[PDB]
Amino acid sequence: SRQAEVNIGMVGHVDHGKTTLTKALTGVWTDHSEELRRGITIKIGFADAEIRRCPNCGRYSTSPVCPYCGHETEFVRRVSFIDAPGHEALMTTMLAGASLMDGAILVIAANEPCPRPQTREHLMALQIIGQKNIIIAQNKIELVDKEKALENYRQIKEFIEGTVAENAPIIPISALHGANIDVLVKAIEDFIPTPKRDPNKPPKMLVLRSFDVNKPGKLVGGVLDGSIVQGKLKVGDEIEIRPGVPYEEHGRIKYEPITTEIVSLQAGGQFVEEAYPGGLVGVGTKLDPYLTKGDLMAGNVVGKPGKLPPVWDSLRLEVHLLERVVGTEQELKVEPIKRKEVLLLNVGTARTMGLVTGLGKDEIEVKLQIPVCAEPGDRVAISRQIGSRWRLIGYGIIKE
Ligand SMILES: [Zn+2]
Repeated sequence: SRQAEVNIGMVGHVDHGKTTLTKALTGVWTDHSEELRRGITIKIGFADAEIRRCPNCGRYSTSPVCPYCGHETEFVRRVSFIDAPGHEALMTTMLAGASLMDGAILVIAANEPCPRPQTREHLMALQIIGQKNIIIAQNKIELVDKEKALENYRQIKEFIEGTVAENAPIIPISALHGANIDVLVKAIEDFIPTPKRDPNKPPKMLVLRSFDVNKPGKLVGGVLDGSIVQGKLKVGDEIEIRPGVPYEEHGRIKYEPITTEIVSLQAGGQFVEEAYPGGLVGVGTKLDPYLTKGDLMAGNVVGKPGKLPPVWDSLRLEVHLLERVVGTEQELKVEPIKRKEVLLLNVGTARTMGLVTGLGKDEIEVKLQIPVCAEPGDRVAISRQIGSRWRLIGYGIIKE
């Protein structure tokens, strides 16, 4: 398969070069109807890139044509860079969907002395989820001199000591001039190698979006777009989707798991017979398009019959409140969770409000507006509506 093999999080300030860097890595320069493919629960977006190596000069790039000597490059591996719009979305994405990230590029601006507040929280998130395949991009070096750059480097070494990023390379780069980009691309090969996944484990895909692709009004079944986080999917496979389709029973709303079959798979921009973890995967099914239309199945989980995580109507969560540094004066003093609060919960690609119905030692009980499919031990991002916006205040671990 030629599909992406790893998802690499672009962890950095909404403009310390991230955008210019991501594009420098993907080779995208045309102004991007890919924004219509972005997640709507967690706002995760995918941008694939093919890592290649020049046979002539041996340097790495993401272009079919070596940028340094002009010779034809050879294919090495396809990868996918993931991002979210803004700090809050990125943080929520990391806490709720760590399984969607295989490594990360932490962007730190050389232009700035001490670690920016958001950068501190970024490393805090990576620490929490245990993501250690990290690369540090010290961007914007063409703006500072030989001295302030070296000073910033020292600061970064101090900043990462004792953290999941302690052994990360620090690559001075100029995404604008393209300097050291080859060093960064090679670092992606060396520090974010494709993990040794057991392709035989029970398959599991987290659905990001669901559509009805049948031309505006052969009719094709409903389509689900998502990330395979375990095992593999194959055309012809029988799959079950949870929680499933909603229905009313005695003035109440319930969901029924539904089974269907895989008619097609799309990954890396082509139809394939088998798909794996890495990048976005489009699953064509035999499902009634009315059941997937308008993202009806976003947040659902896909697997083989009888081999999916359980469905929960309520959760008991071991709560860990964040010690944030980003926000207004007292926005930083996270007040304790009280009974009757309605919190926003993100787990995997699933999103639902939750009513706190009970309290325990560093624990809360929440009744969910919408059931979620998840395993005991899974991490859930917890947000509180302050003023009128949702702000991340912590995370919970699903208890049995
Ligand atoms: Zn070359």
